Amino acid sequence: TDIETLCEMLLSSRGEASGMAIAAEILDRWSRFNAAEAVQFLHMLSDRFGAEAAALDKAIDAYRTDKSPMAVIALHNAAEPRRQELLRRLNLAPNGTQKLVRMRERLLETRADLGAVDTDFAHLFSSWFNRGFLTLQPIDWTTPAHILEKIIKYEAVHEIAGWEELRRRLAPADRRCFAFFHPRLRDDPLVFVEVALTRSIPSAIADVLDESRDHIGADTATTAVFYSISNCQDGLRGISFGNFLIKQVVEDLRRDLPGLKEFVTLSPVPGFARWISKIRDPKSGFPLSPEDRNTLVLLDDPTWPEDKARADAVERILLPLAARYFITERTPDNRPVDPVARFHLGNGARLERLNFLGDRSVKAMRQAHGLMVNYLYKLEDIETNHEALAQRGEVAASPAVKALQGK
Amino acid sequence: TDIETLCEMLLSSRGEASGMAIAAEILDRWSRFNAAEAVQFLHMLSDRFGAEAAALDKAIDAYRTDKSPMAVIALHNAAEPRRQELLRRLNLAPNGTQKLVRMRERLLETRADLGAVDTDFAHLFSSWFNRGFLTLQPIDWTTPAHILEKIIKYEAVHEIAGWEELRRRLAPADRRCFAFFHPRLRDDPLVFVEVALTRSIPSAIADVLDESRDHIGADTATTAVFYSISNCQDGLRGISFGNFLIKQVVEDLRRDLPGLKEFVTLSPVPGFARWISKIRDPKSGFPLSPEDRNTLVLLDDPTWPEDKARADAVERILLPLAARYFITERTPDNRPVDPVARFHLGNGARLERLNFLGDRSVKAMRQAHGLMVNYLYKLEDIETNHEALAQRGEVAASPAVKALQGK
Amino acid sequence: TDIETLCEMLLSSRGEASGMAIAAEILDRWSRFNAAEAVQFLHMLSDRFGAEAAALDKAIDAYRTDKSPMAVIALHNAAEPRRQELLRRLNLAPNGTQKLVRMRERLLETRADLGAVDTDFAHLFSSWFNRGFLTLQPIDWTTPAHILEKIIKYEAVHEIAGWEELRRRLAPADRRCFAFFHPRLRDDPLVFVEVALTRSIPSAIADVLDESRDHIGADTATTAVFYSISNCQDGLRGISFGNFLIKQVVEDLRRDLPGLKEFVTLSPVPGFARWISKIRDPKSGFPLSPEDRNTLVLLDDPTWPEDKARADAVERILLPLAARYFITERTPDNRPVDPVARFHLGNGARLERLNFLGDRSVKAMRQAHGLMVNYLYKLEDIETNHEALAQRGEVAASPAVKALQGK
Amino acid sequence: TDIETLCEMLLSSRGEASGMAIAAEILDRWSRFNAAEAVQFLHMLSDRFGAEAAALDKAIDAYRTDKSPMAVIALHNAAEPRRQELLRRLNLAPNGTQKLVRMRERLLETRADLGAVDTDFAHLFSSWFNRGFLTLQPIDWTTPAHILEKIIKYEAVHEIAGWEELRRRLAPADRRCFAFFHPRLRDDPLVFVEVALTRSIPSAIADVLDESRDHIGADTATTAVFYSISNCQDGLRGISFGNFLIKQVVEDLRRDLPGLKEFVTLSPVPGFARWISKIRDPKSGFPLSPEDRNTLVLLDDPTWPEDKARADAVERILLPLAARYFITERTPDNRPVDPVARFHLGNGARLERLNFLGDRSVKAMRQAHGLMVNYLYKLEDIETNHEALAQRGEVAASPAVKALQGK
Ligand SMILES: [Cl-]
Ligand SMILES: [Cl-]
Ligand SMILES: [Cl-]
Ligand SMILES: [Cl-]
Ligand SMILES: [Cl-]
Ligand SMILES: [Cl-]
Ligand SMILES: [Cl-]
Ligand SMILES: [Cl-]
Ligand code: NI
Ligand code: NI
Repeated sequence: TDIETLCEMLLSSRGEASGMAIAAEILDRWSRFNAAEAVQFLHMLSDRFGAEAAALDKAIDAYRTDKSPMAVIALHNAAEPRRQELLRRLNLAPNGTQKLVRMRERLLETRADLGAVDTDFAHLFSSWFNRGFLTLQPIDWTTPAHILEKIIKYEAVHEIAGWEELRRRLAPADRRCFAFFHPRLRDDPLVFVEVALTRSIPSAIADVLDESRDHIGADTATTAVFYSISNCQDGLRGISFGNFLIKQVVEDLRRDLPGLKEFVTLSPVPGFARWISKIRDPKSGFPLSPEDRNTLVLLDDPTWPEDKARADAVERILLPLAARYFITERTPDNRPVDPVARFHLGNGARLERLNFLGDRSVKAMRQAHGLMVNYLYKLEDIETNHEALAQRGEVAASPAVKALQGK
Repeated sequence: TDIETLCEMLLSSRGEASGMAIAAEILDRWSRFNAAEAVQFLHMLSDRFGAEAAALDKAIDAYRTDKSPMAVIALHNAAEPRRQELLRRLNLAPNGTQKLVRMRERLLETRADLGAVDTDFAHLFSSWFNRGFLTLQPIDWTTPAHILEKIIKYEAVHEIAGWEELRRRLAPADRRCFAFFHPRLRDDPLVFVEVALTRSIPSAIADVLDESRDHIGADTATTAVFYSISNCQDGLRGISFGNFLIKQVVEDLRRDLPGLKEFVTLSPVPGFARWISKIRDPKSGFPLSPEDRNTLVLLDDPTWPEDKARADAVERILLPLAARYFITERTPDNRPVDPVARFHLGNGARLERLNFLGDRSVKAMRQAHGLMVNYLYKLEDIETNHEALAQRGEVAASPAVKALQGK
Repeated sequence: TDIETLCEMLLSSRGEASGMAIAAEILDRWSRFNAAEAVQFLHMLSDRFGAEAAALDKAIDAYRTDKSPMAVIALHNAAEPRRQELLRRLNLAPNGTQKLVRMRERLLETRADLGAVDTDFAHLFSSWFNRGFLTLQPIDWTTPAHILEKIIKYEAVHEIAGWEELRRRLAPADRRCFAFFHPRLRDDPLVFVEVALTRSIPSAIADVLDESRDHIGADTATTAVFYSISNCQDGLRGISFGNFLIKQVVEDLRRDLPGLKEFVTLSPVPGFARWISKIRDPKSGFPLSPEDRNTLVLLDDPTWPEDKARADAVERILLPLAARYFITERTPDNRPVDPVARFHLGNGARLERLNFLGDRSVKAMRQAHGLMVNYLYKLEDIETNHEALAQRGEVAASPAVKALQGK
Repeated sequence: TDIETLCEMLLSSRGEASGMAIAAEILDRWSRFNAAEAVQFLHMLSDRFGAEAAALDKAIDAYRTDKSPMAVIALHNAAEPRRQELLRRLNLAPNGTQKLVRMRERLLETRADLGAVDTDFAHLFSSWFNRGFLTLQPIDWTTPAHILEKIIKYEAVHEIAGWEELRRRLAPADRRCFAFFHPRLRDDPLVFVEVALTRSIPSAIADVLDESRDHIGADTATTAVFYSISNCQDGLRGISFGNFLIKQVVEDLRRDLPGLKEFVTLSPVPGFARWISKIRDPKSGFPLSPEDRNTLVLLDDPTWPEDKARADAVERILLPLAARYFITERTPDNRPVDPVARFHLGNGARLERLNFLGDRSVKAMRQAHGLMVNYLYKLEDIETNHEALAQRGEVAASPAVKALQGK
């Protein structure tokens, strides 16, 4: 109620240098709310805290005959929603940034007017969280526990059991892990990656995870394996930077361990099984031999081990199907169907090889029938590959992958 | 030459996450330049890196009939100069922020098209250097020397001799000093203030500075005296925050030393002598008794000590003249004539008293014939005072000051 | 083999400033060993690296007629075992201190000649780990995990389950914990204590531990409860300092939370059941009514809950028996029978009250049939109490405890 | 007065864990004193706080027939002065170590009974300041100023003018400097060295110091030059470790700049002129041609420049005289006459070459008529050289030095 006239004052408080209290209070009265209040705030925010159309037209006015840089400025200014300043001003409150981030979070949960009140959140987050203001910190058994526990929490890909499991892939000098931290938040990371230093390229995530694995000297390691990336902040969805993390990490590895020559990933590739469902539909208009269709009716039974021959016959038609998925199949906007593909590829990586039944975990079995792939991050091939994809519609794939071309 | 097509690529390098090299190089090829190059860069920046008018009209187009929030967005977007992204993207270069700050500096040194290429620098600096991202650090004999030396350098008001002088007002627990630091720069402060903890309110800066002064127990101190504020970053001219520093400091003093009851300033007030020149001009249209005019002909002689009576007779007509200066005289835009007045007053302070011949230093003798004033920062009186001034045209002055009203 | 002539060189390497390598190597060749080697080292250490009796007699010689301070020096010197320098010199090896500490550990595991080679370890540890060189660090959910895990490991009294349990008594601002750290070791603490801030004095450890407990505002806390102290370093057995930790902690609590008025402990008191066994033996020569003896035959059945009346009748004769244990029963050297008693009492604490069935845990049930006591750390009463005990044979007990005097 | 019975209590306060207050007070009542009090403390310290001869004889008693390790212990114990514990116990006082160090300082300023009360100070300082507990910290323009200023203060060899001078040899990446710090003191270093990274070996300190010098890329540096070592703590006189500092530094340079191949020193060598005085005395019994004696009468005139021929003729007989000084001349205890020689040589360095008129400064002109030498720290030649000297009486000198053998 009053917590909606407060803001009005946050914008009027010119060179006061006191609004911090305003910002503060507004942020705490927000701390407490209900799904029917937190919603009536994100509305009257867009319903009243937008661009003052009066001054804007007055501007499009002057512009009709004044197309000189000074006008485009007055225009660009009037065009700015008032809820943008409000945010900047709200940022002054103690830890106000984090509070504003969790706020854009409660928004993203929930009309089309909101899509507008969000773009502003994004516009500010895209600068406040400019990668130039983020420091890459190494995460290991040493880093404080209250933040380490958040790692267990945010592990999206290969969910981390409990603390002994966490230690397992964080303690050995066999392993290593890095996260991005912003000075304001600082106790909670933005994104992180887990790496495995090894003497080869894994095919099964199981290899990399089993404690019964054999540890190798950190420096006797020839290749680095990014086996799991994770975004921790949800209210930063869109303000992407994992795209950096890799580029950075690979380089800091170069320095510290010049013995590393390869930089791969043991990625997941979900929404592949989803695809398969679309293909099995005769209405797919997708080519399938009555014999093929008759072999994929095997996926509908959650059993692969039984009759190794069973999986064997599945493998025979899955990989090429996948290769096909990857190398060609695009979405209606013409992009690689898989979400993590658009990632590694959008970062100039290369589809190195397919790993049939790499996971075997329940999630991946349902996400994409156990499949897993390795993406490669070659030194020179990166801006070139990023081009093949970007504007053309090409996917950087190795001959081993292309090979399965038609089968 | 090529260092002007590079940028063009910095904007095309979408989800590449490699432009850092672009940013870098562009920033170093900039490192080296000439006043005839550094100028041909700040031009072709505004001459080509502005808003693409084609898409902007296409937008004012759709807006003529679409006044729904989603349109104002597309408008506000098209209205944005391309040199804005360029900056954000340039920020990625190692220490890119500092490099971009020293850049806006080389701009400010130097047509009206530049006034437009600067507003953008400002728009980004006003968010990047949002006070929420600045930490108040205490500065004393402990803080590292490479940064301490910058303090000697940037002391604007009461210029600091050499290191022994610096130590003098930095070493005693009699003294204290705070600065604002931004995480990126971090080794060079943005603004700082020097404080003197005491048992009274000074009138002469000389009192506060002489080593022969008598030191008092830090906690036996009753009042805090801000005797000198200074902005270190020139390329941040306009992105004001000293206005905060005080508000903060006073509070951290409250905590650490609850014995402090007053919070004053031993300020300078320049451009007062400048004013006096304007008044002595008969064409001023300003009231002056032939007797007054005949007493101010004493200022033209750089000697005050000689014949204490001389200064005495000057004092008699200067203070009230000053009181007048302060309490009423406004500029053509209707604001307090003095620059540091617009500061302390714009921060809800109060003109407590005038100090005739407080300085005696060459700068202040020429800046405002040795005068100096004390501004007060009372607890409750601050948002009220800030209002008296803000929208009305009133100046918070104590009865002791008002007293000189008419004389 | 050669790893026993190396040392010989460590003592000959005067102003070489190179023996670090000697120290190093000797410490690594030690790293690897066997119970039949690590023992043949701790022998030839005392069997050859002791005081050179030749020079010592030559000294007791000169002393027979020279009793001037300069002689007592030459004497005190000759009297010094060579294995003392060896240790000092061994300390130079990288992390050599920690390595020498784990070494005194392998000694303590294992004739009477060793009791001599140990005193030297002690003489050096008592100075190297002089409390003046130890810093009290606060331990909580923030402190790094690799060290936090050691806390779970070394919890001697109320063994800590797993990480969720650890968090439980480390996370709330309801709780708090401090440890002593020496600069060399630094990643592993020496001793630590767990405290519970509350509004009363606990009787059952169960109260303090159950998560279902009710948390109170840290500052709304009236009393502090030391519920568990633990020494982490075994090779520092004897170089006692937990005796400090308390004295320190209580004081830092005073500062940070002036609301704390009491400082108690919910201590264990083991070897009490052990005592009881000694009393039930008719040969004890200890007074016991045929009726008493007939009620303590109830302890031999591991069931207390069953027939609350059972425990009730046990309680009736246990507390006074205990009060007796405490207030009078001394050992053959005339000291309080309980080991943790000699602790809190030797630190001028006061036996405040007895807690029948405070623990109920298997260890305490066997250690001292569930009993638990609260010791008090009153401000003035401490050096006085420490005297009552020290040289006299008195135990600081409250009237509530004394009360059970004879029953 | 009472401040001499306090200590008596510091020794009686067994497991009190409260004596810190005793230690404290005793240390402050000491803080204040007079040369006639501070002396009456260092006396009644040795006059009453020494070994209790009663128990000592009781020990030499048991030893007459008991020569088993357990006896030598009781002996070594009784032989220990009580003022030794007192110190250990005094160390508990806040910053008690530093306070005890400045104390041994006031002692060293001032009978032969004191020589005994000091050995104990030394015995404890030699362990407390065991090199294993000292960390080598790099000192440069970054390190805090309150400690940097102490560097200006303690520069013994080439006295450092003021802060601009200090900066001069501390700021360039041309230069570098390291100091040893003990955790307790920590704000004041123990010993430090100044190094110059270069492309050759200097002969004149003047080369290394002049700002007009030409700076070279830190890594384009081929050799490291230790041009000045300094001990800061006087109360640690005897607890030598500069002997380490070099050994350490050279190694950390190896790592950071593998381009460094040589490690020399541009040392001073005082008490050389002193020697010369001894030789010019006919009573020296030292060979001197009437022609020699007649050329050294030139030193008595403080002018070298005048008639370059003058210095030229001095040079001709000085270097060989020096070579002689160095290579042979020993003291009555048979050691190298120069004090800094006994240093670099005692650290296995090599006399590489002599620098006639290297200094020219007033101190060196009087210390040793401008002469200066370079000592070499070759990799393998160090423990060998340290042996040549140690037990034999040989000095590691290069053929260039030996060459001047007889002239
Ligand atoms: Cl904050
Ligand atoms: Cl980084
Ligand atoms: Cl950076
Ligand atoms: Cl702050
Ligand atoms: Cl170490
Ligand atoms: Cl402490
Ligand atoms: Cl301390
Ligand atoms: Cl070190
Ligand atoms: Ni913007
Ligand atoms: Ni000793």
